[PDB]
Amino acid sequence: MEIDKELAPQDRTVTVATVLPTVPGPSPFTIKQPFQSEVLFAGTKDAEASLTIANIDSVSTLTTFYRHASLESLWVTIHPTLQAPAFPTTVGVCWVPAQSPVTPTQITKTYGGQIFCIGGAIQTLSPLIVKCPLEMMQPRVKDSIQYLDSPKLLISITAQPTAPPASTCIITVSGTLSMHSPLITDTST
Amino acid sequence: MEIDKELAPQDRTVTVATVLPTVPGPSPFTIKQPFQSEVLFAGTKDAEASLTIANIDSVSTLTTFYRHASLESLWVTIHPTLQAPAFPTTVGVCWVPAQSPVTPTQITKTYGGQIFCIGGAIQTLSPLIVKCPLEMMQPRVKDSIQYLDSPKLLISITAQPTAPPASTCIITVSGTLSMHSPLITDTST
Amino acid sequence: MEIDKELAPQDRTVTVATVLPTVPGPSPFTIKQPFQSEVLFAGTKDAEASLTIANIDSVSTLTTFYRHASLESLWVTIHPTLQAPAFPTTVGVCWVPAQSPVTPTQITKTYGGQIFCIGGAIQTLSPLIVKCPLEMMQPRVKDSIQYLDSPKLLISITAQPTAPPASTCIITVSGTLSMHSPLITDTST
Amino acid sequence: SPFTIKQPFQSEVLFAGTKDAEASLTIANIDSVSTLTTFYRHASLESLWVTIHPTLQAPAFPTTVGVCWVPAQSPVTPTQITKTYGGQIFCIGGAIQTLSPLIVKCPLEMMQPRVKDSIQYLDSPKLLISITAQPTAPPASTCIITVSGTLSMHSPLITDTST
Amino acid sequence: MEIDKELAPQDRTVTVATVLPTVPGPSPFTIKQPFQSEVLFAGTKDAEASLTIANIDSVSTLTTFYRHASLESLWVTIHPTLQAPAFPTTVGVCWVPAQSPVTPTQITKTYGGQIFCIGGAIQTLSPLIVKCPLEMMQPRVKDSIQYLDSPKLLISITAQPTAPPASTCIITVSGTLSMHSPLITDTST
Amino acid sequence: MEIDKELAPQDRTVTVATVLPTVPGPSPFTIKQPFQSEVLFAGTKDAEASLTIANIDSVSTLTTFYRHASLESLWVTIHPTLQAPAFPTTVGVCWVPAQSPVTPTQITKTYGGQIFCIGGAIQTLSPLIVKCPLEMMQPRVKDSIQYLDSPKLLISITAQPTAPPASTCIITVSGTLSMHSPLITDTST
Amino acid sequence: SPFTIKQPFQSEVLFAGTKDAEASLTIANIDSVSTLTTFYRHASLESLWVTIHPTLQAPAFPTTVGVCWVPAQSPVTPTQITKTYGGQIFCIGGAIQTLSPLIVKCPLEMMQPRVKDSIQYLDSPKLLISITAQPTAPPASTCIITVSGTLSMHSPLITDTST
Amino acid sequence: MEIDKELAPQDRTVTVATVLPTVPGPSPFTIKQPFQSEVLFAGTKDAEASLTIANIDSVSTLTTFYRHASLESLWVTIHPTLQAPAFPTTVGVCWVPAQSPVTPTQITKTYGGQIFCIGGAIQTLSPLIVKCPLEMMQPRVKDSIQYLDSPKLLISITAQPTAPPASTCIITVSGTLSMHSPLITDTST
Repeated sequence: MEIDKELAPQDRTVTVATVLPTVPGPSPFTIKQPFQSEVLFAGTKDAEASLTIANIDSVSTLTTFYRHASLESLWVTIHPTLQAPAFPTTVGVCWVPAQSPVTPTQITKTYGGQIFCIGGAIQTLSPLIVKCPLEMMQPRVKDSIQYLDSPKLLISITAQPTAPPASTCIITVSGTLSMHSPLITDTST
Repeated sequence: MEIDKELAPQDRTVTVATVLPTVPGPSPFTIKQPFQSEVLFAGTKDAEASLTIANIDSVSTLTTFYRHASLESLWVTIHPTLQAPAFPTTVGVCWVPAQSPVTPTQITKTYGGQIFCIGGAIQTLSPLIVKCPLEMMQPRVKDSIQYLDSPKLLISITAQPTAPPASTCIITVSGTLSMHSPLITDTST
Repeated sequence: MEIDKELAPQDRTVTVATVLPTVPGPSPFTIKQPFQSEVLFAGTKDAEASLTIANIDSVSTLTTFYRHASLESLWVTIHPTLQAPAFPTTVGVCWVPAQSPVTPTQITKTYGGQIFCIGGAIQTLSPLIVKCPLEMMQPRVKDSIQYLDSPKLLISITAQPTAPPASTCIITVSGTLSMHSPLITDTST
Repeated sequence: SPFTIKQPFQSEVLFAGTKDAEASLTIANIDSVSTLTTFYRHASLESLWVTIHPTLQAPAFPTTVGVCWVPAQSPVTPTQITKTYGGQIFCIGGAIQTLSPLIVKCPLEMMQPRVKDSIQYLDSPKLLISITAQPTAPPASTCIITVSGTLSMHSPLITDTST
Repeated sequence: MEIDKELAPQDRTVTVATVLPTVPGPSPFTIKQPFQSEVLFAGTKDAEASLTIANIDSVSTLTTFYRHASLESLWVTIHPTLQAPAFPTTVGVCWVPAQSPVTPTQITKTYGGQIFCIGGAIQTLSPLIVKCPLEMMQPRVKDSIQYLDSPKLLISITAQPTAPPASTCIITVSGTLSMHSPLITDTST
Repeated sequence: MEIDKELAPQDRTVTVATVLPTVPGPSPFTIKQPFQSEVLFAGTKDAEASLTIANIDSVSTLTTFYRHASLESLWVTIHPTLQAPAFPTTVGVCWVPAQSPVTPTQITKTYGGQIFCIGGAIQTLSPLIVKCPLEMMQPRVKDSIQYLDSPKLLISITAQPTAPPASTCIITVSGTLSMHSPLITDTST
Repeated sequence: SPFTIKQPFQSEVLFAGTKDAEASLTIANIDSVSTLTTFYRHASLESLWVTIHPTLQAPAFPTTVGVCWVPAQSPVTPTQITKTYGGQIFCIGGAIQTLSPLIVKCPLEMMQPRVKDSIQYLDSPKLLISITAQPTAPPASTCIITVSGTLSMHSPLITDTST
Repeated sequence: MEIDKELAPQDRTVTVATVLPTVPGPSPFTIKQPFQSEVLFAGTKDAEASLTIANIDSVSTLTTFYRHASLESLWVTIHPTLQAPAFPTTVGVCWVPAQSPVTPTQITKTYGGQIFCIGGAIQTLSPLIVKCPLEMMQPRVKDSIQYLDSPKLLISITAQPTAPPASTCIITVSGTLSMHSPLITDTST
C-alpha cells in the first residue's frame, strides 16, 4: 500500500573522488552513528543556503571525537508543514562537491539540481527525498587531511508574495556516519 | 514507493540521419559531460521559444576544446513553481530536427507535438519530463562538419488572462554528451 | 512511474471491411508518413462535428500524391487547455465507418460512443486517447475506388453556460499512413 | 534499410523568347523539388533532364537557346556554355525546331544526386541557360523550359503536415 | 653521409576528423599529383600568415577539375637564402585544422607550434621541414561538402631591426594530392 | 637524417611522491589534452622565474570541468631568436617539487640544475629541450586534495652587459595531461 | 621499497620558571624536525616524547608545569590540560622533583606520525604546555623542556645542498 | 639525436684503496643523497684549486649526521657561461687521491690530468664532464677513521689577458652519497 514518503532522485553521472588508506595491519574498531539535522524552516520568505555538510550541528557534533569519519548514506527530506496547503512554495535543491563554485541561484544551470512546488490544495504533501549520491562525491567528512569535494547542499526558497504566518515546510538532512580512531580532547562537556 | 518526476514521452516513428564515420586509424579516448540549461521562466505571459540545442550557452562551452561530440541523452523538464497551482498554464512541447520549418505556433499540427496544463488541478505539479528521441534525430552536435537535423526544441506558452505575479514554471533542458579528439588551440582563458 | 497520457479505449465487436489487391507481381515501393491534425478547439460553446477522416487537412495533404494510401494507426487525443480547471466541459466522441447515419447528438445511442467530463479542479488533465479500431473499419483512405466505410469521427461538445474566455481543450487526431504508386499532378507548389 | 518512394515531376523554369537572358539554377531549390522533399530528410535524384517545349511564336521568331548541366559549384557562366562539356546550343524556328524530343539528359553519373540530407552538398546539379532573342522581339514567350526527373526520398521530416 | 635536409617534426597527440564514403560499387579512377608552392619570402620585415591550405595557388589550381580531392602527404620547408648568414631571422610555424581560432602571434601558446632562428654564421642552413600530421587533421581539401578542419598553416616572421636587402629565406609547402570524379567546367584555358 | 630540436636531460635519482588511490567503484572515462604555455621571453636583461606548473593560465583552464588530472608528459623548450647568435645568453634550468625551497639563484647548487649558453658559437641555436622527470615528481595536478610536490620550474637568465634590442630566446613549457571525473558546476561561460 | 634512515633528536622548546606561560606546539615545525626533514619528501615519527630537565633554581622556586600530547587539530588549550586524557601536571621543587626520568611519552598510536609527505596532515602531534610560576619569581629559568624522538625519512627532496 | 652534454673521461689504470667492514650482523639502514656543488667561477683571472672532496659545502653539509658515508658516483662538470664565446679560457683538471703531492700547476706532469680550451665562437659550448674514477680512489669520505686517499680535485684556470667582464664558465661537482649509522649532534639548526 501507499507510503507517505515520495522521492526525487537526482539526475546523475560517473565522477569520483580519491582517498587515503590508514596504515595496513590491525583494522581499527569503528562505530556507525545516524542523524537528522534541522537545516531550514522555509516558506516565510525567499532565501538560499550553501551547506558544506561536514560542518553542520549534527555532524560536527558527532565527529568531534574521531580522527577519521566517513559517510555511509546521506539525503535530504523536505517535510511539508500545515501551511503548505494554503501556501505553495518553490524549493530548489542540489547535491554538489564542496568546491563546486555554484550558488543556490544557479541550481537550474547545474546538472542534477531540481525544483519543486510544495504546497497547494492540489499537490501531495508526501515528504520529499533527494538521496545524495556519494558515489559522485567525497564521503569522508573528517580525515587526517582536508578533502575539498565533500558533499555540499544547495537550497533555494521562493516564498509566496502574500507570505504565510510561519515556516511552510522543514528541510532536514539525515544520514549515517562511520568513524574511528579517537581524537584526544576536552571530554569534559 | 512514489516518485515525483513524472514524464510523458513523445509519439514517434522511424527516421534516421546520416552521420560521418571516423576516418580509419586509432580510436581516440572519449569522455562524457552532463548539464542542465535554463530554457525559460514562463507563466507570466504568452510566449514561444524554439532553439537548436546544438549551440547553447552550455554545450558550446563544454565542447570548446574538442573536435567531436554527440548527445548520449537529452530531455526537457518542466518545473512547476509556487504559482502553478494558483495559475494554471498551457505549455506546448515538441522535439524536431534543426532544419524542420515548424514554429511553436504549430506544435499541435505536428506529429509528436504535446500540450500540457500546469497546475490548477490534481496531479499537475509533478516535474514533467519529455525525453528527446535522439533515435530519430541527428545526435552529433560538433563534428568535422555541421549537420542541419540536430535536436531543436519547440516551446509554446499560453498564460492566464489575469496573469500571475511571476513565472508559474521553469523549463530546463538536461542531458549528457560524449566528446573526443582535442581541438588544438590557444590556452590562457 | 506515471505517464501524463491516459486513455479510454472504445467498447468493440467483430465487424470488417473488404478491399482490392493491386495486380500481382512486383511489390510497389511504399512510404509511411505520420501526423497530428488540429481538428477542434472546444470549450467556448457547444458544438458538434462529423469528420470523414480521409479528407482532413493533414491526410488530404499527405495523400495528394498517391493512387493508393492506407491507415496503419489512428486515434484521437483530447488535450486539456489551461482553462480546463476552471471550466469543466462535456466531450463526447465516437469512431464510425463513413456511411454510418449517425449524428454527434446520437453518440450515446451508438455502441462505442462515450462522453467525458474534462476539467474541474478535481478531475485529472491527463490528455485523453481513443485509439480508433481500424479492425472495425475500412483503413484505406485512398484507392483506385471509393470505399464508403472509411473512418468517420464524431465529436460533441457541451460547454459551460457561463462560458470560458477561450478554447478549454484541443482535439487532435494523429496516425500513420502507408501510401504507394504516385499520382501525376501539379508538383509545382 | 528504411522504406523509400520515388516521385516524378516537371518544373516550369523559364519562359523564353521575349528578351535575351541568362540563368543559373541550383536544382534542389526549385518549386517542384522543394515541395516533394518537404516531408523527408533524404532525397536523391534517380534521373533528371531539361526539356524545351516550343510555342507557336517560334517559327516566326527563331531563338538561340543554349543549356548546360553542371555541378552546383562549377564556376561557369551561361556565357560559356559551349566551352564546357555538357554544353549544347539550339535554334528555335523555321527548321527542324518544333519536334519536342528537345531534351538534354543530365548526367548525374557526373555529380551529386543527393538534394537533401543531414548535410549541405555543393555539387548537386545546376542548370545553365542562355537565351538570345530576335532584335525585333516576339509578342509572347517563344518556348518553355522545364526540368523533369524522379526523386528517391526516405526518412520522414517531422513538420506541420496540416498544409 | 650527411643530407642537406634537416627537420623538426611537430609535437603531437591523438585527435581525428570524419569523412564521407562515395557510394559503393565501382571504385573511381584516381590520380595523384604533387607540388611545391611558394608561400612566403621572409626576412625583409616582420610578418605573419594564416594559410587555409585547400586554397593556395598550387592546390586550388590542381583540384579545379575534380569533385573530390584528398591529401596524401604535406609539409613545409624553409629554404634559407644567401642572406641568412648575415641576417638571423626568427621564424615560427604551426600546423592546425582550419577552424582553430589561432593567430600566428599565438604560435607559442598553441601545442605543436615552434620557432626557429634561421641564419647567422654559426647556425646551419640546412632547409627545415615540418611534415604536417594529417593524422591530426582533415586531409580532404575538396569534397561534395565543406569540411572545416582541413590543414591551416601558421607562420610568424621576426626580422632583423637593421633589415637585409632582400628575402632571407623561402617557405614553400609541398605535398601530393589524390583526386577523382571530374568537375565539369571551362576546360578552355 | 638530422633533427633540429636538440635536448639535454637532467641528472636524476629516485624519489617518489605518495598519491591518492581512486575509491573503489567504476573506472571513469578519461581523455588527454596537450598544450604549450609561454614561460618567458628572455635575453634583454638578467631575470629569474620559478613557477608551479600545476596552476598556470593554460592547464587551469583545460581542467576547469574535471575533478582529476595528472601529467602524462612535460618539458621545457628554449627557442633561440634571431638575436641569440649576436647576443649569447646564459640560461639556468631545473625541475623541482613544488615545496622545494630552491630559488633560481641556486640552480647550480642544486643536483639537477643545468646551465646553457645560447647562441654565440657553433651548435647553440637548436631548440633546447629538458624533459621533466615526473618519474621523481608529483604528477597529479588536480585531485580530491592539493599536493605540494607537483612540478615546479626554475629559470635563470643572465643577459649581455651590452644588452640586445629584444629577447634572444623564448622559453615555453609543453606537455599533455589526462583527466576524468566531471566537476558538476554551472555552464554558460 | 625506497631506502630509509632513522634520525634521533632533542629539541629545546621552552625555558620555564620566570613567569607563567602557555604553549601550543605543532611538532613537525620545530627547529630540530624542520632541519633533518629538510632533505626528504617523507618523514614519520617512530617515537616521541617530551622531557623536563630541572635547573638548580627549582628547589628554591617550585613550579607548576603541565603538559599534554595532542593531535594537531584538537581544540584544546593548555588551560584545560587536566581535562583531557594525556593530561599531566607536575610540581618542581622541594619534593621528588629533580629525578630526570621526568618524561611523558607521546602516544603516536593515537595520532598521525607522518610529519612531511606529498600532503598536509592536520593531526600530527601537538604538545601543550602550561606553566605557573612563583609570585615572587626566580632569577633564572627553573627548568628546561625538550622534546625528543626519532624520524623515519625517505625519498630525497632536491634542493640547495650547499648549506 | 644530439645531447648538450659532452665528456672527456680521464685516462686510467689499476690502483685501489682499502676499507674496514662495520661489525657483522644486522645490515644498517642507509640512504643515498645526491648533489651539485658550485666549486668555481672561472674566466675572470688565472687561478688554481686543490679540493679535498670530503669537505666541500655540499658534502660536508650532507654527511654531518652520519658516522660512515661513502661515494657512489662523482664527477665534475664545466658549464660554459655566456662569456665563453667571446673569451676562450684554458681549464685544466685532474682527479687524484687526497695525499697525492700534486699542485694544479702540475696537472700536465700527472697521468690523468687534462686541459681544455673553453670558449671561442669556433668551439662547442657543450658542458664538459670528467666522471671521477672512484675505482682509482678511496670512496669513503667519512668513516670511523681517516682515510687519506679520498678524492682530491685539481683545477687550473688560464684566463684571457684582456679579461672578460665576468666568470666565463662554472665548475660544479655532482655525485651521490651512501651514508648510515647517525652521528649524535646539535640537531637544532
